Amino acid sequence: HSDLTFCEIILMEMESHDAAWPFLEPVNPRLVSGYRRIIKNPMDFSTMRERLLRGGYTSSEEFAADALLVFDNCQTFNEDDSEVGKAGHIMRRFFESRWEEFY
Ligand SMILES: Cc1ncccc1N[C@H](C)CS(C)(=O)=O
Repeated sequence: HSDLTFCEIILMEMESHDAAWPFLEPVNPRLVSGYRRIIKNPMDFSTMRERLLRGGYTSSEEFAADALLVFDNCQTFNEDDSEVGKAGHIMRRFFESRWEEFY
């Protein structure tokens, strides 16, 4: 149980983070030229939240893979000095730090 209890804590903390604004909703491929072609597996916090709320995470490791996918996608599509990239680096360091705090 407490495995998925912490996932809720960490997800809510990412959701409310100052740097979370790029990752709150799915990227809109109609607005982001090239996104569909380059990113094979989109992921974002609201999709993780939908999946966490109706039970679809078997372990904490499934949840972490989705979190890391958000930031791997961010680094694949966005330059490191771009505004989305800088936000994603903050969010990625936040997630890894908070996740290791725990396990
Ligand atoms: C996470 C990400 N990655 C690549 C470009 C943009 C983004 N974030 C945007 C906020 C998504 S939007 C609303 O479609 O423009």
